[PDB]
Amino acid sequence: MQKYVCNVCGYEYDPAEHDNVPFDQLPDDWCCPVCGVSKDQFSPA
Ligand SMILES: [Fe+3]
Repeated sequence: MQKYVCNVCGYEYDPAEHDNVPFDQLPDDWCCPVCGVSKDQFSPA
């Protein structure tokens, strides 16, 4: 499943590590757990 990386801090969201919850299901108020930016500052990776 499509992984995304934080442009600012390099954190990588891998659905497989979160019970197969895809990036597109995360809430509008979700932010990077390392640096706090919103989903719009992530890139497919
Ligand atoms: Fe980040």
